[PDB]
Amino acid sequence: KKRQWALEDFEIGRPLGKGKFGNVYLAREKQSKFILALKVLFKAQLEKAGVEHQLRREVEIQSHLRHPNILRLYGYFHDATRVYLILEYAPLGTVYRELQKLSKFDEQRTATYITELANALSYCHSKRVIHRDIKPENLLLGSAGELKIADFGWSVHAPSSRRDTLCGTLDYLPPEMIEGRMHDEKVDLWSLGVLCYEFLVGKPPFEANTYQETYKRISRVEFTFPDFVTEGARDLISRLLKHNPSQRPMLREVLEHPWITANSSKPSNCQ
Ligand SMILES: Nc1ncnc2c1ncn2[C@@H]1O[C@H](COP(=O)(O)OP(=O)(O)O)[C@@H](O)[C@H]1O
Ligand SMILES: [Mg+2]
Ligand SMILES: [Mg+2]
Repeated sequence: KKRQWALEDFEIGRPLGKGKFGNVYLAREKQSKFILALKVLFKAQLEKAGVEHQLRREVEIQSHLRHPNILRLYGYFHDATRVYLILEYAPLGTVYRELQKLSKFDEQRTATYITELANALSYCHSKRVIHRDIKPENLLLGSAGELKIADFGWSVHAPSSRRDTLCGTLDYLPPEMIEGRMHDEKVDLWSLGVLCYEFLVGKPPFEANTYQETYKRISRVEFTFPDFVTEGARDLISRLLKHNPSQRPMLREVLEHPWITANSSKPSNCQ
């Protein structure tokens, strides 16, 4: 802290993206000319939805984490109607957007994102911090195209129970999570498998037309591989998507998986 910011301190720019209770804008600090992102939240909306506490966890957890593959939060401020989170600006956008553009990624790009992701999560887990909402819309890209995990509104310390109502898609969530059961860091490992599959295939493994059917797919762990997915990718993905949390690999096992080391351009680091 030691810098109480206010809106007049920034020149607001173009909309970077859309959030649940406000948008994110590009912005520049008037004095230093530092470019960053401003996440805007409408108080009325936060309170009405009763998620004021997730915003609080997001600020406290993210402002304290320091890792190259984790989006920094510099601070916050608010006015009559709004809260503003000052974030590290991510120039290359979201992985969600990169996936819509390319339809699907090659093994090198996929393996490299998985490595950056695993590294980031390795650092979170060493503090028993579970992200629990790892989705491509929350995976951002730095100036070098490196992956950055953002949106810690669902993060919590492990072990944990689920007190909050789910809202969006169930696609990236493991069984223990969609069932409200107790859970831990292994939740993020399941999500990693879902991402690996979607990066390579172009759509998540349990995708279905309805919430009710997606829920069935996830519970029964019902997924199949298109012919083009290689043996190595199938192996890693099948290891990650295990119904029993304890059967899922440790991040180190993921980082040293032969298929990952063979295709990843960047080095692992859970060291
Ligand atoms: N630091 C950032 N740099 C660039 N774009 C961002 C940044 N933060 C968020 N966005 C964009 O805003 C969208 C929503 O932001 P997010 O922080 O996930 O809000 P919410 O908690 O409502 O989901 C993202 O999916 C992305 O498109
Ligand atoms: Mg988000
Ligand atoms: Mg959020």
